[PDB]
Amino acid sequence: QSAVGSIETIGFPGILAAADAMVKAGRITIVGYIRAGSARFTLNIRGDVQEVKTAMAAGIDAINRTEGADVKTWVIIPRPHENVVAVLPIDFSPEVEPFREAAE
Amino acid sequence: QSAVGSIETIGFPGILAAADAMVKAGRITIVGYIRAGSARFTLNIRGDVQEVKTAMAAGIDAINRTEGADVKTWVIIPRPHENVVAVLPIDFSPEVEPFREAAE
Amino acid sequence: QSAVGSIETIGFPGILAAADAMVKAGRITIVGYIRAGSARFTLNIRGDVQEVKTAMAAGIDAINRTEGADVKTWVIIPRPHENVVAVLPIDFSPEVEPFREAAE
Amino acid sequence: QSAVGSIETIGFPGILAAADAMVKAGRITIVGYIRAGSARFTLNIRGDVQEVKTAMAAGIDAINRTEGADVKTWVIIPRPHENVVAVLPIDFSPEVEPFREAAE
Amino acid sequence: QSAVGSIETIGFPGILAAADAMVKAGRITIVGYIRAGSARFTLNIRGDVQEVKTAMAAGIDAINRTEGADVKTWVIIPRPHENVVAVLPIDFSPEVEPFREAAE
Amino acid sequence: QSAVGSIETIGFPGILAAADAMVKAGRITIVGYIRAGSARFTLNIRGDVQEVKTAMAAGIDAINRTEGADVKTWVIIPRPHENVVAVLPIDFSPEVEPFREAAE
Ligand SMILES: [N+]
Ligand SMILES: [N+]
Ligand SMILES: [N+]
Ligand SMILES: [N+]
Ligand SMILES: [N+]
Ligand SMILES: [N+]
Repeated sequence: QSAVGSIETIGFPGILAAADAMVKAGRITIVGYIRAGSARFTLNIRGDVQEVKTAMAAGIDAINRTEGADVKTWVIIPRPHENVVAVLPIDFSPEVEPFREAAE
Repeated sequence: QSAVGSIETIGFPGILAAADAMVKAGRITIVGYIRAGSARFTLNIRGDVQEVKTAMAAGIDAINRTEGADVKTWVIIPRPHENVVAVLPIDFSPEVEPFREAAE
Repeated sequence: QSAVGSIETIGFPGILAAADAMVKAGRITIVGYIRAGSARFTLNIRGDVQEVKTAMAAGIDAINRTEGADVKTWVIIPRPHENVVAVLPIDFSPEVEPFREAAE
Repeated sequence: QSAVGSIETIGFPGILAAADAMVKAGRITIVGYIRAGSARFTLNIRGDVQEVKTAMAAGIDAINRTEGADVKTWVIIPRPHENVVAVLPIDFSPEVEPFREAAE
Repeated sequence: QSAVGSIETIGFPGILAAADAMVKAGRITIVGYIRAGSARFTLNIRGDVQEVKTAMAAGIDAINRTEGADVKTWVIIPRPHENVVAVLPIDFSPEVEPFREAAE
Repeated sequence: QSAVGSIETIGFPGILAAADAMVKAGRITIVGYIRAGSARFTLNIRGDVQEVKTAMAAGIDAINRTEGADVKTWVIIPRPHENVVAVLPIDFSPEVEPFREAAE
């Protein structure tokens, strides 16, 4: 199981900015997003632990540069258990398959 | 990939005002809107980077002029990655196709 | 494209009061309402710009008279672009067609 | 068109208490409820204007007596326009038909 | 119509604790739960008025003992009208039928 | 009926961190998660009471170590009643069946 990165911000523009910076800075795959409530949005990414780390730094940076956006919470999980991958929306799907193949 | 603009405000009237000003001021396509929670609404637009910039300025202006509405957060992403376009609701749809053709 | 009026209040009773006052005061058509989150509700109306203006004043007045209700935000857009009408829930539907014919 | 009464409170127990008091105190029909967001709940009722008035007073009273519940907002509309009845969830349905017949 | 008890707390763990205490302390049936918004959860129960009273006391107690949980609002309605039972999610379903038979 | 553990935090990254720590620290099964509103997320786990206790401690610890995340509320129920298991989303599903077999 490749690493998972998760970042949450207030407002959609901030999560859009994080999304674009993350996938450009590291060899990662964006696997989904969550409308968390209270105008907060979560972005979930997958890839090698070091690539997720690089992406996360660029994501935080993009959010800081985005007007009205703030990073509320983030985490990187190096080797997520299969039970976690199954229950939480962090698994790969066929939609993001071309981006998974390109990342690895 | 043409640029993406994203703007978020408190209240629907403000997002309606932004929508109408943006599409009239620049050669852009409104691709969707998000009900973000907490009475916040997101509008997403696509087009040439300079047209999105012109639209964004007019959108911010329309929101400022709208009673009880405030721009909470906004961003412009010049060349959004395909993985971002696929996962986030910023892609073109057939509904907005006549407006895409007119913009370009 | 006939004008669009949009009004948002805290609480459903206030939006009910606005709805009834607006359609009685001007020859307008109520096209929909939005559950905006945080107990806020949006009402969207269509009609001639002057009729929408008359309706909006009566709506604001009805909300002010309604216990526990306050107008949070409102706007009137005289000639909404087709792209806006398509993406945002402000278009006419067959349900409100008898009221459209009666208004014009 | 018979009158419409609308009451909103914080918390579900309060709306349950209002519901039961209203239908017992007046010859009214409960037509629906709304989960308004932020733990607020709306109850909508229909009937003769005087019966709705009697029910509303009993509803407010029940909410006041309910632990942790407060009436946030309420309204009575004597003769709701058909456009309002169609768009907003205040119309009769077959589910509440036996209670409509009993009320009148 | 047997009595209805309704309790609301902040957070799901608190409603889980209330659920388990209520059904163990009294001869009642849990009929459903509501995700009320703002991280608030409602639990609805049915049974004899005295059994609902006993359950409610145990539920409040369980919530008080639960870390980070507080009872926000609660009510007991002895003989809920049929119109209330039909419109609000407080009626018995086949899923909870074995627990209804065991309670009575 | 095996024990149930429930933990709630602000933000998705915190619930992801709790998920991975819990399943690795104890022989437990993650049965589901809840989008609770207000950017709060609930995680529900099942297993032997002592395993759930070990997992819960590791979960709390993971949340404390996660940037911007805080444990809002948690509970452990040793022997949940069948009525609770049926109504609330805490039961096993075929998706988590391989993890149930591995835990026991
Ligand atoms: N920012
Ligand atoms: N404004
Ligand atoms: N008011
Ligand atoms: N109360
Ligand atoms: N508590
Ligand atoms: N933390």
